[PDB]
Amino acid sequence: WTGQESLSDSDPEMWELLQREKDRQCRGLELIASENFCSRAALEALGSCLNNKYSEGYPGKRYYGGAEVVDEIELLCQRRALEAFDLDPAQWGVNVQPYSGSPANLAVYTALLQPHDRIMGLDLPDGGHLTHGYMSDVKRISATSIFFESMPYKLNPKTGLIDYNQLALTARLFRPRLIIAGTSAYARLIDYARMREVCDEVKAHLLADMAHISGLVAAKVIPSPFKHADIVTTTTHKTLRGARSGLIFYRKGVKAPYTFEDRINFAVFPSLQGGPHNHAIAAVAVALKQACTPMFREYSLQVLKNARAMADALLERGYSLVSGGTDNHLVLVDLRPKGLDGARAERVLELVSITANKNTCPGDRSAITPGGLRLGAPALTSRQFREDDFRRVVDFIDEGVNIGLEVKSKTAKLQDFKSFLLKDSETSQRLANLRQRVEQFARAFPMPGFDEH
Amino acid sequence: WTGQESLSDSDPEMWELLQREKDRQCRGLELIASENFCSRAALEALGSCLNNKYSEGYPGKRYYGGAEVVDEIELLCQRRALEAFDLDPAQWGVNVQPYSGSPANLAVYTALLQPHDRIMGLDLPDGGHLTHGYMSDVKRISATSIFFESMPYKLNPKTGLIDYNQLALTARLFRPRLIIAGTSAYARLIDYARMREVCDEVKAHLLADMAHISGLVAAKVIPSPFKHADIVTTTTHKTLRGARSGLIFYRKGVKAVDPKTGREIPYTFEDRINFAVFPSLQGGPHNHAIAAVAVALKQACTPMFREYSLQVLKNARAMADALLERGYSLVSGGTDNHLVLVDLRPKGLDGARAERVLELVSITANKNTCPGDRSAITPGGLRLGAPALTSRQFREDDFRRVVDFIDEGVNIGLEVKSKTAKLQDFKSFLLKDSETSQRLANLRQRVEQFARAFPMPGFDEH
Ligand SMILES: Nc1nc2c(c(=O)[nH]1)N(C=O)[C@@H](CNc1ccc(C(=O)N[C@@H](CCC(=O)O)C(=O)O)cc1)CN2
Ligand SMILES: Nc1nc2c(c(=O)[nH]1)N(C=O)[C@@H](CNc1ccc(C(=O)N[C@@H](CCC(=O)O)C(=O)O)cc1)CN2
Ligand SMILES: Cc1ncc(COP(=O)(O)O)c(/C=N/CC(=O)O)c1O
Ligand SMILES: Cc1ncc(COP(=O)(O)O)c(/C=N/CC(=O)O)c1O
Repeated sequence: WTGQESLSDSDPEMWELLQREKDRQCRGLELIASENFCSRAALEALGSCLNNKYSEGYPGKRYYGGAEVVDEIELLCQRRALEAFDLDPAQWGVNVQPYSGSPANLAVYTALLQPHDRIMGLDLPDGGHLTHGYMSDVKRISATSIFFESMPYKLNPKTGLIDYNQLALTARLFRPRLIIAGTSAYARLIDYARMREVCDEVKAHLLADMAHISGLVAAKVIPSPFKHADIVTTTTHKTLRGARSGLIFYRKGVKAPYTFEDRINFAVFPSLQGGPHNHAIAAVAVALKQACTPMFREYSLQVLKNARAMADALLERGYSLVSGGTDNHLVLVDLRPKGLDGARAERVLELVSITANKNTCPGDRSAITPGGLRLGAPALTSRQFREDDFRRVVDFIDEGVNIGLEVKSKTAKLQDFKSFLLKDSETSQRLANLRQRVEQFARAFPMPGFDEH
Repeated sequence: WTGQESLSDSDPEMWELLQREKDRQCRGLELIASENFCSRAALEALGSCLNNKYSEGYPGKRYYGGAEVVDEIELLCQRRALEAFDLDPAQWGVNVQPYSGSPANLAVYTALLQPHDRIMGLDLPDGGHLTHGYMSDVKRISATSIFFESMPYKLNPKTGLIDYNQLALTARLFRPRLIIAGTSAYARLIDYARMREVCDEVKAHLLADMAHISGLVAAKVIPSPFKHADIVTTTTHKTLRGARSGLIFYRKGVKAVDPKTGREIPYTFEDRINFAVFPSLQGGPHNHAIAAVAVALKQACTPMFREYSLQVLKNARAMADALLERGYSLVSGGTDNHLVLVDLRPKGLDGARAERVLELVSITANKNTCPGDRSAITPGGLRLGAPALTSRQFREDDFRRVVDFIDEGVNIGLEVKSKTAKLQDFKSFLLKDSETSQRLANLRQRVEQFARAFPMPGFDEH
């Protein structure tokens, strides 16, 4: 044993599984709005000797020896993050150690709030994220609703837009110390200036969780939350097309001085995390450099066009979209008026290599059996899909939904639905026929990453 | 732009830094006890298309479509973890989604405790970890002392061993709901049976944080905490030699039998642990890390690993023997595991100064707290570990040579200390003084010529 044997020689079971997943990604219409295809260059840094290093602390102030190279990598990642978002280093700092998006948000709360201090985020079924303080009527779900006191704000149900007037009314009574502007399943742009007004009136910090839209912000194809936010968090693996990781941006310098920096860094380490994952930090720096290029603006412009084309195609086939369209990378389809639930839709489409996720819609009370379906353009746009290609995607989807509707008319419970798809010979044949056409269409496009893993 | 370009071509600035770190690892004597050199096979899974997948939930019950293969990977990882520690699947389950060791411990507390419930861990300067509830006299340091109420247990400073009697005394008064058995800088074996006795008397859960010793446990070269513990957490990147990640093991199945109804009373850990990891604390699982861990766990079930782990014990003992022959003080007087903790206060040198001098000589360790220390930034000790260099085929005689180099560097550091006052001056002197810099450059060349002769797991160039 040398530790230098290749994966294919030393663990053929695992190596097969890797090829199977790579093939699955190549042959399918991958429409999960929070997924993307990472470049090989970033993946090569992710799987490197940087895994081996403990470097707790911050550059030039570490708790271990031997950190001179990872010091330069971390410093380089910080600089590339600021450049990518066109930030003045005298006005903004960045912490690049959060393991992912959820740890990044929890660190912001721990840094700025005492236990049981008050936060406000968009309610999950209305499009907010778990870590924005989500609890249901029956149960505190996110730890951000356990260690802190959360009250949600809501969409206007008639329009599908955030009700900024009701947010302002309730914020005066609830008195949050922090308000979160960021979404997981909202197809429109956020009025960050109006959020700033509310925060200024009640003396709350404004945190922008731009995880989903960060790549679009870097390419400057949509307005930037950095103009109005006190703190900005993001993941690096959605529209930024990087490895899985998180980032915290914070204002520094003179406000009228800002005191975010020391508290944010302390909350990440030593308070919440242990040793940084230097392989992820390096992979993030690689993707951030790619995001500064005119190539990336062109990609992000195409992401917007492809999502609009997808939405237009769905609207003309009679589908209901939450908020009536899109201004970003995703669409949220409310299947309730079509007579199908998100769980059944996700399953049928998955069987024909169309990959999405079921999603809550306004008014839903179950996330396991919700009424909607979320679709995103980023991943397939990275395979050079164009508007007409997304119009074809929508043809394939309708075709799968119609199969799902027919199976629903012949079954009662969800277990019956799932079994029927596999056992009925007639349905199985239409499924395979559609599957073959989808996979033949998808495999023709290029795919970022390694060729076989 | 394809996204298929190599790192060396598309980002030479990053690629050069990668190679400098690779070369630094090859040329140095890497003695950080919590570090190791991951195999190439695990690294190939770490840098894979598995990075691209969202698969929140657990196998069979996902919140996203397209999870058929990652389901198989997550299940395979769970099976290999159980096999690696010889665990009956009817009595033990494992959660393989924690991003690292600190998130693993935080999930356990969140699963089993309400906010402000009581925990007890070994005090940090005594060898316990940050996430075992550490708070100082002046501030709450770990979030495990903010969201929960902690009280530390301590070492018998006479013997350097955990004072089990004092733990029993204080636990009866403090009434913890959970006691943590596990350490970051303790060279002896933990009496888990005595831990369990205390827990049973006060009705506390017993959590074993075996992060540092997990590889030794898997190889069955030291007694296993699974016999007495309710919950077991570990990292995968120390003695297990894998990618950076965490694991949570928990008991399942029958706990007792109701004597009147004759029926089984089950453990209730599984659903709470799984819920605390997701949806409560984490978001999307890092499937590339999970796959890399499964690769490392399979390597741990081989006879090669047992021999490796046995050699780690022998190398750490030979290094402790050599340090003792040369007049050095070890906390607890030696070691029974993979590390030694050197108390340099009797020699009149602090840990920050010693770390620096050795680092300039390509001897990489870390300064560390010792019993009675008040500062972690300027502690009295130096921690040394055998796992990383044992992965490079070092044997006991090679670790004896390592101690020779260490003694040379420490002696140069004492000389510089006599010539300087403040830490910034000691440090500047190492680069300014032509003589000192020539002594350091001479020792460095010898160190690197010795270290480069040994093999290195991983890729050859990154
Ligand atoms: N708007 C929105 N959509 C999203 C997310 C989100 O955070 N916000 N997700 C995040 O990335 C994914 C879904 N993740 C979720 C997982 C669990 C629960 C939840 O409330 N679980 C409860 C209740 C389950 C039920 O009874 O339906 C539980 O586990 O008990 C919600 C969202 C994808 N879609
Ligand atoms: N016994 C033990 N040794 C260990 C660790 C540990 O958790 N336990 N570490 C864990 O991986 C590393 C060191 N990490 C640490 C980081 C910060 C502090 C700390 O107390 N920081 C305070 C006070 C600093 C001072 O003034 O000295 C702070 O930052 O405010 C301690 C240990 C290596 N050695
Ligand atoms: C606004 C926002 N903020 C934070 C996170 C957490 O990201 P992680 O999954 O913890 O890496 C997410 C994840 N979202 C996953 C999804 O939408 O499918 C998010 O939409
Ligand atoms: C017992 C125990 N438990 C948990 C952790 C945290 O592991 P992470 O650094 O969060 O991966 C550690 C890390 N220790 C790092 C060190 O000792 O240098 C540990 O010794």
